[PDB]
Amino acid sequence: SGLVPRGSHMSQERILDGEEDEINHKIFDLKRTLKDNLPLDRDFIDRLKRYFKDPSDQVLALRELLNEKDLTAEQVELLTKIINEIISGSEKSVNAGINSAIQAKLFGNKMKLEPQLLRACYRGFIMGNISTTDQYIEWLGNFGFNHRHTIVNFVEQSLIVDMDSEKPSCNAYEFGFVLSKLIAIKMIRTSDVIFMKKLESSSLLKDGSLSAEQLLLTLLYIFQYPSESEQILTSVIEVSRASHEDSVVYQTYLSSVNESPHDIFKSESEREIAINILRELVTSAYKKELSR
Repeated sequence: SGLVPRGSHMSQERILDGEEDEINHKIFDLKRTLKDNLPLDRDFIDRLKRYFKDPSDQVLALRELLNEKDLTAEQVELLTKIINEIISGSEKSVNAGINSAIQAKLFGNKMKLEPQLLRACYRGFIMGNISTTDQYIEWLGNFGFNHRHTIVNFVEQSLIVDMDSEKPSCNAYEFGFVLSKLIAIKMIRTSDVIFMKKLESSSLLKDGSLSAEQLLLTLLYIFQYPSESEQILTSVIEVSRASHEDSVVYQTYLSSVNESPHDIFKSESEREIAINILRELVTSAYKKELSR
């Protein structure tokens, strides 16, 4: 570890369902039903699950209830065993939701987004089985154009914290796969940024006829389906022709692909296909334009 005394008190502050007062009552009702007077734990579970549907929140509520200074005695055992039932087979998802709660609140307030949506986001990222491009397309769709870069920062900050937690969502090897996933995502952001600068110098976005988001998606599809670059660019061409010569828009894509991280494509072979097609497009356009 091996010297950080993790941790760890403060469970209630990591609960993302409701309001500080709305959560505070809920925890008291569970303190009132009842560790102080000596009930009775069956269907008390359905009360727990009714107040907090999310397992991360459910676990945090019981950990707070485990703070009561009674501290008798078999009640500890019953509280800790309900914790095991909720967590069992869901360790990853629970631990990720807990470990990223403060970041979700931090970024939630910054992005003007609901924290629990960011919690779902980080869980989805470490537990999903979708590609880097699909993941990027999903975030773009879910959170918006404005939030596309910030969302990857939130995941990175959540990952950092998760790895430093006393109970991380993954083991070393699994975080290794997550780290690789994240760097690949960051490469996509890098081309996203490169691509945006190329559209600026081309001014293909100034008038507002073309949307930066749809243009981005077009570039993302090229990373996925290089052989269909020509078809992918069809709807762009139908609009750009009004003020831009075909070769300008094709060059914008060629150069963006040229100077972007190679690893965004499935392989170098697939990257060559994209470059060869876009060059063929640029070349054909120029010859048609100057002659005549």
